[PDB]
Amino acid sequence: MKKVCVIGAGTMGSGIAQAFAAKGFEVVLRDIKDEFVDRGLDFINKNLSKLVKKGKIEEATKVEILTRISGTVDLNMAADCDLVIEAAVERMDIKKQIFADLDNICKPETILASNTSSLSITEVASATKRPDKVIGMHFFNPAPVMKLVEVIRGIATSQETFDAVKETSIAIGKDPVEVAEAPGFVVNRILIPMINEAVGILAEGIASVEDIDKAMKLGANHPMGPLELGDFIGLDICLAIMDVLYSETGDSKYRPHTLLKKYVRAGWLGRKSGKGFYDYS
Amino acid sequence: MKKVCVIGAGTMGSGIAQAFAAKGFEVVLRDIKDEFVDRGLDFINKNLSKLVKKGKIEEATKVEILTRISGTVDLNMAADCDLVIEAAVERMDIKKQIFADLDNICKPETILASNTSSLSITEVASATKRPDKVIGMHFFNPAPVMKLVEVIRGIATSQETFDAVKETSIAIGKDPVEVAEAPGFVVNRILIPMINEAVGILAEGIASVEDIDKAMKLGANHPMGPLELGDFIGLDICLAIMDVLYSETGDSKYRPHTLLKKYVRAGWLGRKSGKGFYDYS
Amino acid sequence: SGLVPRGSHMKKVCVIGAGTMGSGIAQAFAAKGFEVVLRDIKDEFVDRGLDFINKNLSKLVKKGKIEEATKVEILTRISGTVDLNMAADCDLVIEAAVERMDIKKQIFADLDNICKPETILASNTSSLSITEVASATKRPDKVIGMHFFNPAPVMKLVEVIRGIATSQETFDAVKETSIAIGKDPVEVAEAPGFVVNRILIPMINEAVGILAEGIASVEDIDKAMKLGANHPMGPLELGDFIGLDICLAIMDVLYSETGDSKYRPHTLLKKYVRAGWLGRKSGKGFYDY
Amino acid sequence: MKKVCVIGAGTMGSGIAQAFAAKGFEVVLRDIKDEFVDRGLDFINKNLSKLVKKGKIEEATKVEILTRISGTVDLNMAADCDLVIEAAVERMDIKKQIFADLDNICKPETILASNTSSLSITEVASATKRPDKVIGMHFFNPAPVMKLVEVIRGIATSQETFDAVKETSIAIGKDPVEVAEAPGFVVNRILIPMINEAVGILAEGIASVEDIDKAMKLGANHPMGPLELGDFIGLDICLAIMDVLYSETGDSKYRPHTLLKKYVRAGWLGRKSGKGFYDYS
Amino acid sequence: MKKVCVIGAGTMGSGIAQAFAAKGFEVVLRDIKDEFVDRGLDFINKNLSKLVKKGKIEEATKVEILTRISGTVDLNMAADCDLVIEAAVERMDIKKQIFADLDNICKPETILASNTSSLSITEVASATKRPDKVIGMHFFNPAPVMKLVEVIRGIATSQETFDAVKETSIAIGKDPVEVAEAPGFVVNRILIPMINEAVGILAEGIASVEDIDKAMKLGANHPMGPLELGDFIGLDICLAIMDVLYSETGDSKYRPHTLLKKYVRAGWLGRKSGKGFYDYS
Amino acid sequence: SGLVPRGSHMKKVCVIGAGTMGSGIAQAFAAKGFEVVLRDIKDEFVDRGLDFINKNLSKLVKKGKIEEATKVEILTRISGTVDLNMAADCDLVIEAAVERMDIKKQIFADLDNICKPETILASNTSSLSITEVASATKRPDKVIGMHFFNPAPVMKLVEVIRGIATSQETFDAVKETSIAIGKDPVEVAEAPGFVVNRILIPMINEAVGILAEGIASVEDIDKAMKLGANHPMGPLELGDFIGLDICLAIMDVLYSETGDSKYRPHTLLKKYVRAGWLGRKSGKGFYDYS
Repeated sequence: MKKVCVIGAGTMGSGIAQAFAAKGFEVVLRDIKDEFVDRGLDFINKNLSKLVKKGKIEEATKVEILTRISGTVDLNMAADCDLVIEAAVERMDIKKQIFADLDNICKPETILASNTSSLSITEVASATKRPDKVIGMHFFNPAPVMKLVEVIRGIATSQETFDAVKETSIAIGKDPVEVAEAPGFVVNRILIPMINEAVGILAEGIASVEDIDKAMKLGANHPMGPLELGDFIGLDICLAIMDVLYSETGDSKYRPHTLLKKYVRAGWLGRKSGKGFYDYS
Repeated sequence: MKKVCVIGAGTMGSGIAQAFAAKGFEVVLRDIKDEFVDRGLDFINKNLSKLVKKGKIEEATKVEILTRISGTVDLNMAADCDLVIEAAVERMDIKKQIFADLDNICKPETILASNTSSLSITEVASATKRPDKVIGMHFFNPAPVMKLVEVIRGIATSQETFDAVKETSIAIGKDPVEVAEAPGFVVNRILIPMINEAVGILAEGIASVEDIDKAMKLGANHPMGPLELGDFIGLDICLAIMDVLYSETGDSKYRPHTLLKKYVRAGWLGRKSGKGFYDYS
Repeated sequence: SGLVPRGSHMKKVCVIGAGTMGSGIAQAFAAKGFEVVLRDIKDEFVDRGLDFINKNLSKLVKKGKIEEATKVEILTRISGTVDLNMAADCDLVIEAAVERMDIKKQIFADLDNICKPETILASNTSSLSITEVASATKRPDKVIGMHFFNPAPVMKLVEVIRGIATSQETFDAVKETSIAIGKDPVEVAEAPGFVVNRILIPMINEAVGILAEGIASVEDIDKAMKLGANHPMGPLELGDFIGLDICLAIMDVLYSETGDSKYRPHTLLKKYVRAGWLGRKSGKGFYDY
Repeated sequence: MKKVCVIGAGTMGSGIAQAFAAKGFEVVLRDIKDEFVDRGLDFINKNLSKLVKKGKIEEATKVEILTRISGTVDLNMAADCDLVIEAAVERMDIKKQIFADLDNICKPETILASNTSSLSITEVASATKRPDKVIGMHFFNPAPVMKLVEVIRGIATSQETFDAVKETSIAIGKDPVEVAEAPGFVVNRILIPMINEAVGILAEGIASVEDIDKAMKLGANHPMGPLELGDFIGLDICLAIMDVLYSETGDSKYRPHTLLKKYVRAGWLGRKSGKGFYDYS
Repeated sequence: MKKVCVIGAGTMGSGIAQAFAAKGFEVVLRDIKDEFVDRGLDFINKNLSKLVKKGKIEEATKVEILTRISGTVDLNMAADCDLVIEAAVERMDIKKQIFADLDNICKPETILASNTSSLSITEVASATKRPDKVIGMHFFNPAPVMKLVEVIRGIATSQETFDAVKETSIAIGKDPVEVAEAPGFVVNRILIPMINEAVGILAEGIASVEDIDKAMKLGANHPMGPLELGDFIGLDICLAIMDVLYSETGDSKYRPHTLLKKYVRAGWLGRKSGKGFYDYS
Repeated sequence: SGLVPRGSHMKKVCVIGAGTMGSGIAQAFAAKGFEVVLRDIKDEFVDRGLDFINKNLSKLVKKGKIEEATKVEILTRISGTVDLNMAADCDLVIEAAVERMDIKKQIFADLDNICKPETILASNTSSLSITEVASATKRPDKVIGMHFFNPAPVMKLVEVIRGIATSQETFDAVKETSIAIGKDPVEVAEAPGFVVNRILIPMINEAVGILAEGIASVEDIDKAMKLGANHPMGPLELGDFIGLDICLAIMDVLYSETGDSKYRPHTLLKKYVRAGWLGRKSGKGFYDYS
């Protein structure tokens, strides 16, 4: 694998383009309108800057990397790629189209991956005629820095495909784990319900938000407490993941707490809005 | 606020006594037979020893510490204390008798406390005629080191009893949190189900134990993966907690996984037994 | 004996257990003309029931509800005893003992042997299976539940609990004599909570959940149900009135019997019961008394 | 507070308007067409007519009251009110647009309230720029007579706003209770599952509809049995509320019975159809 | 009862048509296009050809039967039919639309029946002014051969209507059972969760697909194992039935397995797609 | 030992429990050429077991499936005993005693001390944890489930239940021997209800729920399953045949282990059982037998 197309130039996709080019990959980068593309690369630049300034790298490089990334709106710039990675909108009917297109645009050895965290990789792969070569590559925010990628295997994902994607994840200095498609994969499945439990304790007046976080930081030696972490991830993001667990499994076990619903409804989503379980004023 | 009795010379009780003496409290240490008392004073002797074998402490306040800690089997030796802490075994029929007697044996001002994780403070207080000063003091193994204390308020626990125990927890260098009785308090209530969730991912073949633990470490920035963590706490202890959550709440959400039961049934309880989710040589 | 209403073929009743409910039930029968045998184990206990009935009848002569000479005639129709054999010729026996399947089964086993073939044997239990109890006898077609409501002499509802084996003829007879003592019987196929408790106690339990998440205060919960639903009492004070220990045990039974989490008792309700704040009877519940 | 606007001239809108007018408030009653406004005015006229015929008030008192009520189809007539109460259809996209216009129409002091039984106050509040001033005021049918109102605090509802709405409630001779937003508030939360439990008993052949209602009447000393009560509230309404409980909480505990579904699907909704659990021929 | 109309010339519709015609009933077979009606008539011709080829029926009995069947695109031709059987649309709004015209189109005594498994008969009957005359008639594939018919009563279906459909089920050589409308009736309600349970056993690595099926053929003397039975029915249909059971009852008990979902998402639907739990290559 | 099929390396088998299943299991091994030790607590029970076997074989003789002399030969390979020590040299022990974990652990612990290191110890339990039982021995790798179906001489299936510590070799040996006695074994990792009961008993429980809600009658429920799913018996009939108390006890276990309300036993099944209406064997369950 030498050339990579990353689709969707948002926070995640542009982070993913960085991570790859910062390791010698020829990176294509598509979105839907030149505006979006630019918001994207403009996003990557700001980031390298912070590193050059921190003296974690040398301007000389930033320039170099930024020349490996080639923005675009022509979907067809992917035909050439060895690996495509979609980090578009968490909406199924669209992923299916992007994927059915790419299945046609791209040569046969291309592997089509998705960064989705809550849609079925298996179902997306059914839109193509190469489901053996469809897979999940779940990055973590922020992508250039974070080591983990959950590589999500659809039920039809071949071993060849898994192996190549795993290899590539190592070439770019990441640390992949192997996951069979299931709701929430490994990390969200375990982490988010723990946040949901914390809000359940708070809601019952068992303890306060600060004592809950402290108990977790000190009791289980966690870096951040659950509620805090909730605000940091975003409570809407947390809510939507619980929703997905509940809806996929059909198990009350994963019902999101009623209080969480209320915070989200109020627009109190945490840090990104100045207010969640804590105040950011 | 000076004299402190401790019942139970197991790991927990012994560590609590040590943690108290270490800050200059007169400490009694009670069990039902010298073997245990000695066996516990013995255990203290070592940690304190393992300590003076680094820069940790001077051998002056090794021997100065063991001076403050006087061990007995004479329940009657508690009568003077300002605070008492039960760390005996998790049988309720027994904790009530322990607590009733102490109710007669002590001075009106004496506050009684338990270190239980899984029995109701409130129900225990009901054995006594001073519920207003019955409380929970939940320590974290190893007691001398771990800073957190969950102060568990029975429903009848007075705010004065609470404020005392809070002050005397900070007194001894700990960092208490106020918890109202409910199953699993805060830490266990959040953390154990997280372990339970990880076994469920393992059971369905989603990921391997190595990958599950690695995903949680890199993805959630946890110091230990949950399966490794369960092996460390002990899988029997993990299961007893989930049993209690399920039993107390009556909510299926907290049902212990079927695979976790099988591990415990095999005696594969983790580190202490040489085998759990991981093999320990 | 012609003082017993013609609608009821049965004419003699044994009540076993001389507690509150048992005294009350004997009083209700005696008041309507039945010869009543009232049995317990110690003479102390029987005598405690008889002058509990006395105390009640005394209260009625004082409000001019009945004449003093009528009270006397009623107490005259109730004969205390410890001899379970006195039940032998009774047409109906109502057990109002403590709630232990194993004791209760023994009583019914005993009675089944003691009593003539036509006798019907009834329990006033709230939470134990009539069918199981009937299986400890050789006349399960004559075993039945008769669930009275405290206070028995006043409250008109009787929840006739039919077992899987209780015969129509046995239900028909218990129904007519329930009417004959001025009660209003409903026909219930054994199931957890019958009707009243099944609906009513989860209502209380729902209320404590609202309280527990701080949705409303207890005063506002009880106020809301009284004004909004036109209930004579608010759920929380009603729980305090029934007894919170009693409420928890009923929810325990509903969850146990059905296996459905729907009926799990609230954590907070357990916690009040564990403090011993059982409501009115103990001076403290959701309200201070 | 002196001027009140009610949006919606159905049974509740009109009843609410009347209860305000009867106690000396000026009332603007608005709806989308004259014929609706007229209808609600007609409906109010009759109720008052009864009270005169019944010798509860005088023809004189009745014309006073009618005089304090002004009809209109123009939402702008709310610009000037201290309190707007919304009693429209239980649709969220609609309640949001109403509340958003009001936000722009009304003076900053105007409090915006909803008589909704099942939509989120918090979520409605979020469609405006005055969330501190959005609140739930839940009246019980028939509004002029029923004393109770549930004052529903959204999560950002100010203490000022609650205090005003409470004083105003007391001032129209009502009895207010404070309720933080939660599915079914207090009354529907207890009451409707009670009815739903009764249909479950019926569905399993445990007892007949007459016997069930009679047991609850004599056994619990209720004025109506649950089944005749469901027929009186309306079975469709009972089902919609069970639906909301279950949807909001995610807990199977509040799943509506299967038989209730079937009755509603038949159009056997209770008194309003001539048929529910009872026949009303 | 003598003339029957069948709406839908697909597999079930023409099966049901053939079943009636073979027993001497006049049958009108309607679909929306000549294309579809001919297809269904061809399908029936082939079935009756198979039967003469295997000497089950004379080739002039075949002729008699086809003579008793008229094709049409016009619902108006149901007008004088004594019984109409709808066997197409598994969409509620279209079913209601159809039942509503038939109600206007048909003599008053016409009974109107659905072959649906998943949609409420009661709800469908409500779109008509003759709900006493609306009933479920549930056939089993292949309709000419399978003897069972589940006769599904809406809550308003009358005894008379039930009795007529029972007697005519028997006259076409079938064996009716009386079922009060409820989710999955009898057969699907018991059978499909059997299959869904088998997939849960497979998912947990408890046994292999071959052993699970073997265990049920030998252990319970079933003709097919649950997993091959699922393949044979179609996993998309099994999943939809479980969706309905969960949807209707709101009970988690009937939640479809996560793994069944993954299979249907892959398009591995069983025999009909060449792959399900088994490979049919 | 020349009469033992060569496919089985195990040659000597001991069965513990002379009840219906244990003595059916003994008969199944003996009829295939194994020497069997049949052990119970009192001579009286052993004799009941031997007589049960005798009776089954006499039917076989009566139907001409076997000759009278074969019946007596087969009985001669079964040795009744109360001496649990007769197991010491056996290659395979199968426990089919009462369904009580405390008793079962004791038996297994005795056998572990008595028997040679090679002996494999199996339980026919349908409801207790194999793994938990194995923990009461010092040879858990050699502990296994061997779940037979009533009647054991005729039903071909055996569910072979591997505890978490059950070795491949132990499993392989049980599989071989299973095949050797004409059975068809399946490999089952320990889980509540294994395969068959897990699927089959909730079917029955679903049917009582249908009946309880007035959806269909018992006759119609069973008719529909026979005709509709091509089942040879309807589920309520089947419940009656198995024993309603057995069916309830299996749901209890399914619910107890999983903690999932999905497997809660229906309220009306509880009530039948409490009545003593257990099905065929009590003359009454969902059908009346007469």
